[PDB]
Amino acid sequence: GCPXDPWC
Repeated sequence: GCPXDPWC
């Protein structure tokens, strides 16, 4: 889920 993850 995003945003939150390292890719967000």
